[PDB]
Amino acid sequence: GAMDPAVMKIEYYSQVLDMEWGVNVLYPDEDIPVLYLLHGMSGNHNSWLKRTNVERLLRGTNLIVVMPNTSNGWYTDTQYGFDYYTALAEELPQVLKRFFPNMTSKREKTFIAGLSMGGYGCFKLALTTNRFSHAASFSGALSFQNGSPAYWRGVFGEIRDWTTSPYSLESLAKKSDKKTKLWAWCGEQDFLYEANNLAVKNLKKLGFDVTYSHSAGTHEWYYWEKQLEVFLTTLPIDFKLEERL
Amino acid sequence: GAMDPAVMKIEYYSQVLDMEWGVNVLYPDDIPVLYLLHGMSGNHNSWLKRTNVERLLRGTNLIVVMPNTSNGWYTDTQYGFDYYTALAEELPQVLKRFFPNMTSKREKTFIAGLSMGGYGCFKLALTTNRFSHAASFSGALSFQNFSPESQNLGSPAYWRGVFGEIRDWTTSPYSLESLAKKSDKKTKLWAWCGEQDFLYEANNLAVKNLKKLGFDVTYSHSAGTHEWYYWEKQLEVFLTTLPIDFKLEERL
Amino acid sequence: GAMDPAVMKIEYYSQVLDMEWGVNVLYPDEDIPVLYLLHGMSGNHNSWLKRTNVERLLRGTNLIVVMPNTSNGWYTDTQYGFDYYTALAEELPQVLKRFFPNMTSKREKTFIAGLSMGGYGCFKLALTTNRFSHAASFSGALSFQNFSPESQNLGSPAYWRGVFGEIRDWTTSPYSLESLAKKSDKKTKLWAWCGEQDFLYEANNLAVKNLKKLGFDVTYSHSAGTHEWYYWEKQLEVFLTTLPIDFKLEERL
Amino acid sequence: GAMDPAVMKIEYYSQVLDMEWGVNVLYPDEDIPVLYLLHGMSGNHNSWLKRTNVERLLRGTNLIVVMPNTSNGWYTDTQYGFDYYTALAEELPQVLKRFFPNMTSKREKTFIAGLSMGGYGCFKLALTTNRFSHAASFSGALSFQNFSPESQNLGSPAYWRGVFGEIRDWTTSPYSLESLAKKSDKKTKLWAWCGEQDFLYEANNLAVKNLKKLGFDVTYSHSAGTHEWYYWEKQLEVFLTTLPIDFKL
Ligand SMILES: [Ca+2]
Ligand SMILES: [Ca+2]
Repeated sequence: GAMDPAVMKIEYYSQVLDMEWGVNVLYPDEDIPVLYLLHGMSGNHNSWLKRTNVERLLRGTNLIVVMPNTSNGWYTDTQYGFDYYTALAEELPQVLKRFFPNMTSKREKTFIAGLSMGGYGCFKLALTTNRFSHAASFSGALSFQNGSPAYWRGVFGEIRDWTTSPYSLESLAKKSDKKTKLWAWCGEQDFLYEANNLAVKNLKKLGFDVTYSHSAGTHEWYYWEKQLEVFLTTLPIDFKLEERL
Repeated sequence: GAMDPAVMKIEYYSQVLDMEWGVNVLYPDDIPVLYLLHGMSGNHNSWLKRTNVERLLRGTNLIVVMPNTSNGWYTDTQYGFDYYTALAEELPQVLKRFFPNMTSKREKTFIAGLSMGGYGCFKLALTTNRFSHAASFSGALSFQNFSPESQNLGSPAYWRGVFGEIRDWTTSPYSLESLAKKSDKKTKLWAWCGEQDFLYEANNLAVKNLKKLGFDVTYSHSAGTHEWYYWEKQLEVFLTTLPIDFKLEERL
Repeated sequence: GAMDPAVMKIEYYSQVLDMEWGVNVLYPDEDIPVLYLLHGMSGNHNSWLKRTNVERLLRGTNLIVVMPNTSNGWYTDTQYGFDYYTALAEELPQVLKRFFPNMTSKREKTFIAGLSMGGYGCFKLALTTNRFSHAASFSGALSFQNFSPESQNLGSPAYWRGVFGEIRDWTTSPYSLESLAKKSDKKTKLWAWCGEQDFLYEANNLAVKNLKKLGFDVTYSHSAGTHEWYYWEKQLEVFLTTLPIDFKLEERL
Repeated sequence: GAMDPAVMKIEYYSQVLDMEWGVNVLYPDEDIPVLYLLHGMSGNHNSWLKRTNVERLLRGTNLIVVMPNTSNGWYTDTQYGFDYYTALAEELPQVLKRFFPNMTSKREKTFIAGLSMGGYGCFKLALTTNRFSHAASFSGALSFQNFSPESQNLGSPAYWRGVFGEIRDWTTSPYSLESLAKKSDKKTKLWAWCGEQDFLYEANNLAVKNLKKLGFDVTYSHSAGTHEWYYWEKQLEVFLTTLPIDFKL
């Protein structure tokens, strides 16, 4: 309907991945603000569309939403020759800006959010690029300090100590100018609650602006959507939630 | 994920419409079937675009079929598009060919719709006698006491395209009351409307008339307007009335 | 692969149609030329992608291709309240300009093409908008003066009345290309092909004759051929070689 | 139109890959024959739909066409934990059989074809499963004994290691079609075409020679052509004429 976002289901060639690849875009209704919205493990670019009311949530909101695909590659340039980090941090923004010149190129209007694996990817991209002003993690896999062996090796190689490896958010934080607002939620009955506690505590000590919340909840889409609703209210976009009598 | 429905987006040729046409189907991980009908301005993508129906169906043994009537009111129109025949007769035949494991039993065959889709839902239930349960969410269930111009909906030519010239709605062949003559009364009818919906009085009237005709109608109403948030909530309630062992997601 | 166009399946709201609606876009891999490519009766915005190799054809070509949907409404503001002409001639270009500012807004680089019902729609939009430099019809339904849908039992009386109302005489009705031509500045290069074994061949001969009499720039070609996708695909290939876009046909040894 | 195949674009969960995954199906519009149609490198389940007139080709043909996705994984259970072979050889057919009970479960009505990487994957599935009666390769990557991907700027050392591990000699490796052929009952008709100007021409010549030596029924053709979709579409047409489906043109 009127005020609902247009939806762009995009098939594009990734030179970085040497693959025909996919992204979804929600386009409002120029310097239009952008939110990158990252899926978790087992997911892809369709996840937020399949698993939440993000479309309804974006009604009347001047915000472009970009949903990338990392296909179980952890937003990482992998050991097996698939450069997912490069494809999504570098190539995708270039591809989209070419299609959509009215999308903002300003940090203060560029945001990121993800759930689980996407929570890790979100914080990683926020810390390494310095191109985002706000970054949100919902039940993120924020630390491995506390699949299959071949699978995990494919992502991270051999890991002795997670926190001191270049893959930890603590280590990636060294690349950050610390000017990104970080936002995190985790359910208190989530298996990743303690990983979130450790990562948040570390990032705060390292001097980062981290707004961490936690409440009753488990590792489920209902909660991640609810927390996206909360995160959107923190953005400079004048968001309004639907009436719910 | 595991237990989530498969989604198939189907491009098929409608011989009835003489059109390339489309439908969406959710297929679970003699399987019951729910036909889920869109409203005005909508199409076969509406329920997927506007609700968490996909997430709602996790772990539930139910095929969901989403047809498209493209603003044609689930009606064989005045302008040569036989949408009723295409969706009531052709689509079920097409899908049965693809999906032989879909039930052919009335007791396992259901339909639901919102607004124009609530009208279409009750029309199909009353005319076919092939459904056991039929639900309307803020349905356009009568035009006797509701005029679309009060809400700047369509135009005189558009309405004439669907229904022709209508002197009196209820006594016309298009009313649910008139269409009810084709019904064996053995379909459970289920309706909700928000008390702040422009269609509240239309629902009140149609429900009273169908009950007076001896239909089994379960009508509920509460705070609410003409919005997707409510239709999604009421689909959730309706699913609990079906013989499908549905359980809602955890919400702490 | 590399050099292949990106494909955009677009779900947008049409205020004109009061509908959730759709279009497909091929976007080359900056004032980029655009071709609007119109489907025929029984088709939709998916037709050219489903029924031809247009995607493979556009490899390495700097041209955006827009495939709209008129859903059997003849690119016409109908008698039953669906304003397909306004939706496609007016609203769609505005919607696309907003999404794609790098798409050209110049007549010199804006083109249109269509098969059958889409050939009619193509010439109609070319004549009435003055926004296109080149317009191509493939086996177009260019006249109903000497063609009747009753010859092949296409549609139904109610269907045709739904599109055009009651017509005494096609050529003198406001729906004819001959009537619609009055809105044209005559600056569009019109291009038409029709197969000699097509039910629409004489309709093409007549429309072409009439438009040339009115002083239009019309290039008309015909050869053995029938009312089939094989021919429409072949003629699209020919049309692309005529456009100011550096098109090169794939190798076929 | 009338007689054209229905198209279903399918999103399903792959337990084997722990992925939301995809396949396309053309369904003719009862024991219906099935063709698995495999994409090449850089492609996916959409490849044959995007790059050919396969839809038009199948008008009036009683054949289901299944297009899987191996996402640059070479139809192989990889060294990095993605079991593409198992997902496509075992899981996908079980998934589709559940949706479509009218699809054949007979070997004599089950066929497979692929281009490039898909030619390799096709012959691999045919040799290993013994569940197909006819298998076709179009410009297939049928051997790496005499072809190095580096010559065409394809992949990277890390990429190839991810698929095949370290390879001292291709033909004697368990990954070669020659080695995979040990699992075959030889009761699958193999069909191959390659362009005489294709960079994979010599790889085809070698694999065909070897499979013939091993006692396989291999129909191999070659003519003018390069590594392009135009040729693969034409050759799919020729392959269809060899199938027990009364294909028309
Ligand atoms: Ca959705
Ligand atoms: Ca295609």
